[PDB]
Amino acid sequence: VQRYYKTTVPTKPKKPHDISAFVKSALPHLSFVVLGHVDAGKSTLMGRLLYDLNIVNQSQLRKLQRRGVTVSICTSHFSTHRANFTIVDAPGHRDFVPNAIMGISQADMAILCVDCSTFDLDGQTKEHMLLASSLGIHNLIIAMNKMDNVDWSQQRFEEIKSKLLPYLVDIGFFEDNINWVPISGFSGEGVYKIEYTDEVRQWYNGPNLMSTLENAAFKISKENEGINKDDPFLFSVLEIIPTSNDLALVSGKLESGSIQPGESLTIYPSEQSCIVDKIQVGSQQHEETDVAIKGDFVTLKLRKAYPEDIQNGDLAASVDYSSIHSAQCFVLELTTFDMNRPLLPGTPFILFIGVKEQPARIKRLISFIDKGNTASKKKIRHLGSKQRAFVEIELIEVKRWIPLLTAHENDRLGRVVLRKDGRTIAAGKISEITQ
Repeated sequence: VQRYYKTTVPTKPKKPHDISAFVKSALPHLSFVVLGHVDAGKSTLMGRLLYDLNIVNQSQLRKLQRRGVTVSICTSHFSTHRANFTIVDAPGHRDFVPNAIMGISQADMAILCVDCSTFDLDGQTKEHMLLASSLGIHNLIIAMNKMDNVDWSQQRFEEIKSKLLPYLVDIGFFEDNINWVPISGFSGEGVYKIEYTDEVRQWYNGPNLMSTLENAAFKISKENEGINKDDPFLFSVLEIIPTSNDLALVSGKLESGSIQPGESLTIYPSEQSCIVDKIQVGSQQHEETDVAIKGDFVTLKLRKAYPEDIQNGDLAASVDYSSIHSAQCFVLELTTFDMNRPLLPGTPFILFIGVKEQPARIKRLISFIDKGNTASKKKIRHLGSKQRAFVEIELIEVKRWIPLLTAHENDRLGRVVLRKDGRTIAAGKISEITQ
């Protein structure tokens, strides 16, 4: 209560591992979300994939051809020969956008399922893509689906791409981070275990979906092998599973560094320091690794923890890392979209960050940005559509403090999205905490 136990002195692992070695030795991992219209075939594509994975029945497939304390996101862990995967759910319904926000926020990258049959992407989907880049997703795989209904026309494929590509790019993505993959869905052609036809093979020479996914995972496995003891540990709390040793099971995702049994961490905003004596991974989370690293979804068994003051959305770090803060006010580098009304000093909205959402308002319009980050000298009285500006935000109606990290400490965690009147109006990066 009044105070929790807290140290800034790291505790040794029980069994120090060479982390670089451990990384190099381990299968690459990738998490992703699946986006797209319901008519786009997301579910049938997902069926096909799980079917080829022998996770889903043949009967199950045919029918489709028609608990912690509280739950923030849903995940599913599957694997292949070459890599481990985690599917995070992002419900595509108009009424569930916050929920989509939650899911996207925790995914490394996105698959965009698009119907190719006899191009204009719908609103809800343009929505989700806008959210994706806003929350830091840089990589996309475009699943060009139901090609059968266009008899695998390269013309159609090539035409859809030429319309979609420039859009994704206007939105913040880069051509080089996007992969385009033809699939049938009906037949599974292009998904995993059923190969492309010779006829398709003559114009399409690329990898199928599963291989593309596997390739993506490896790129990530690459970065991670540089990971040090000098690298900060960061962990997003996604679920606290329901003594006395102050044991607790906290599920989440590593956003940085590594963690081993015996090491400690501090949880914000409660500011309690804990010891992890077990790390459980996989669907089971009796599988127990002695190392977890950035990107892994795992469950930490903690000693000396008090779940009463640990919630979904909470952030944990190395004990000697002090860049996390609770604040009423902070500065956003703001990118505005197409809005109905302009933003003014005092305008309220809903702020979305990671898995959390919180009402807030503009405290100050500080300056337009004219180039990259340069603060323009044009006086700013109000902030309209398609503009970038530095802004000061105030949280309002605050029941509980929100742990915050600037986007320069961590690109992904420092991202926010702004909504008001049920529309996405802006995206920002946290530049400074006016703590």
